[PDB]
Amino acid sequence: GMTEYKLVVVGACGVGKSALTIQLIQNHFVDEYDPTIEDSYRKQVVIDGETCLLDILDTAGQEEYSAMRDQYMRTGEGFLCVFAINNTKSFEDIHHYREQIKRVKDSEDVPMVLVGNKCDLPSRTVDTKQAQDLARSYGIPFIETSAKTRQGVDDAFYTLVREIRKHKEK
Ligand SMILES: Nc1nc2c(ncn2[C@@H]2O[C@H](COP(=O)(O)OP(=O)(O)O)[C@@H](O)[C@H]2O)c(=O)[nH]1
Ligand SMILES: c1ccc2c(Cn3ccnc3)c[nH]c2c1
Ligand SMILES: [Mg+2]
Repeated sequence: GMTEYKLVVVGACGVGKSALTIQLIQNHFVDEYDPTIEDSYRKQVVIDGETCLLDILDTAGQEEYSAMRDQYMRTGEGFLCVFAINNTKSFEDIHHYREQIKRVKDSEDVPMVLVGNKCDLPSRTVDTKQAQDLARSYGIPFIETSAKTRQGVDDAFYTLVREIRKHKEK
């Protein structure tokens, strides 16, 4: 089979994980999607000439059993860590997601991309500089996105695939 990249989208409730995923898969903005639904989605794409499958888990937070969270973190190859640029708490929550994924995977080398979503809004509490400072400390890419306009969406997901490829070559 063609290569499949297992991607996981994490971040506080309300940041736009479902809207980003639906824009990536369906190329539509869905402005209302039940915050409590967690599901996977698939898309066959071409990234840098490689025909591959993106198998994306759109997370929704706590699970019935914490073993389910640990399972998807171990299964996932790369993580989109999403905050919203007008929600400081969602940005502070990135520290928890970064820690938890490394902790579960028991790894100091986990492919991740920091995503600052809702960049179409002038209303902002997290400046680009502050998010760049955090991504610099993690040694990962940072991309500002808008699930509404689709700005940065393919970049965020395709960059994560490229980070997974760099990890595999070691
Ligand atoms: N303006 C704007 N609103 C967005 C964007 N992405 C998501 N939203 C809105 O943010 C809210 C939460 O989005 P949702 O995808 O449910 O977030 P989730 O809880 O992380 O899955 C909804 O009201 C969406 O319409 C975006 O890029 N721009
Ligand atoms: C990454 C990590 C895990 C999954 C699953 C499995 N899964 C878990 C909950 N719902 C579905 C499918 N695609 C994935 C991509
Ligand atoms: Mg959601």
